[PDB]
Amino acid sequence: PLPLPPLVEPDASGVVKLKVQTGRHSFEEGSEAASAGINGAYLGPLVRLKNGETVTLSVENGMDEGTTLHWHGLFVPSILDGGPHNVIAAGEAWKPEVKIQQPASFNWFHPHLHGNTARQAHLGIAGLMVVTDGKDAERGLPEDYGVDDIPLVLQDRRVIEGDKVYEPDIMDLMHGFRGGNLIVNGIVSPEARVPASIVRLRILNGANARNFHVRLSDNRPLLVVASDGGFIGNPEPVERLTISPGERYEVLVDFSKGEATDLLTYGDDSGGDDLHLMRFVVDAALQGKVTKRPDRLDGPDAPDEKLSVKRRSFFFDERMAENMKLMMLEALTSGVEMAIAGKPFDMDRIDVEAKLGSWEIWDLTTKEMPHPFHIHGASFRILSLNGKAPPAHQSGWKDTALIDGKAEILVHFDREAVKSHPFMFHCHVLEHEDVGMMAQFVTV
Ligand SMILES: [Cu+2]
Repeated sequence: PLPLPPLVEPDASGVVKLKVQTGRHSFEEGSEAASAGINGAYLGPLVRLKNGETVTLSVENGMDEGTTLHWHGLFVPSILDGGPHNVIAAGEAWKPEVKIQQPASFNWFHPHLHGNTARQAHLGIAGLMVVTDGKDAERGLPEDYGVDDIPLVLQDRRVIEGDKVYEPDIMDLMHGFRGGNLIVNGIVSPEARVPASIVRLRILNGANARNFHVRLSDNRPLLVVASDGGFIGNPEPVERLTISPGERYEVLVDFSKGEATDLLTYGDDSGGDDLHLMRFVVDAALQGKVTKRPDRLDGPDAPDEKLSVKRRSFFFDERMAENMKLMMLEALTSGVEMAIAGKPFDMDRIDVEAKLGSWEIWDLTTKEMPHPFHIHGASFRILSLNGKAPPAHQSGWKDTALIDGKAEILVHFDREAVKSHPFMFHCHVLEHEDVGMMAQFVTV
């Protein structure tokens, strides 16, 4: 059966308790591997927060090494977010108090470290974070958690038995770490039971590097209603949906005809054979609440490029000629280096000074492979992908986007970053970030 992240809401004191810890986890019957998680040995809860409330996010580090949590998609000033400038020491706690005021959205959280992100993420440390405004019923959206509103965290694994679970070699550092065992919510090939009705799937790619390109085995449409930053005004059906690390999409799927169906992904970025992710089976005993599809939601209007006060450009520089020379591991000591802002990430260097509340257009370019861009502490609208306006499903507010050739994005710097606590932007292939494909900004 598909495991469900436990639902956690603020307690009588306004607190959500999150304890990062090591353990062991079974991905498949009969085996177990070393792991780490939040409030358990792998993955974490789904924390549901109401727009307008104040919550204490009480994080305890129950490990023997430092960790952090980045509130990936949450709107906070940088002093309330986690990263390499404010590591939680082994055995210690961090209890930021957040006042939520942002669009309803499906967000998440996970470590964000200097040189160590890939390992801690792959071990399994992550959780989910929904911001709700209580209006989903009025939108016509399924909202019964675990029944017709189901989170799917897509990942991959090289190792499902044993203690040596994340052992990247030089090719993994250069190209990203991938494995052949696909998992959903921590299990190989789970099965979900669903009502014969419209079901909402809240899909996160939580892998180190792998891109998923998902369809159902009978090609039924995936009605995309939201991405990272919330709803789109004109939901779009797609037959196959690309999701890169760090991206989220909420989709509606109609199970009303009662037929079982498999979720599949292309096995690579070149249309390779589909691989099985999971199965959906319809349970006739359930009466599903939502039978009609929504056509219109409360999303943003078209982006306005005239708002931009500066144009920037960044190139995802894999430094292949220099790194292949090295080839002919631990990221920090490997010798491999990459860059997003000209030179590799440097903790003491500020790459960008952005005016607070301002808009900028950023040109993003790749060469050898695609890269998922993520910015902390800001939001963006995709203006173009390879010269073309984005499809509707990719047109709303986003914080993470797969760049493949050229993109142009419209960034809004709406949250404050002080010099002691810069925000960051980076590739979300965790190996690339760990070898330097990361940069830092402050607001001015
Ligand atoms: Cu990358």
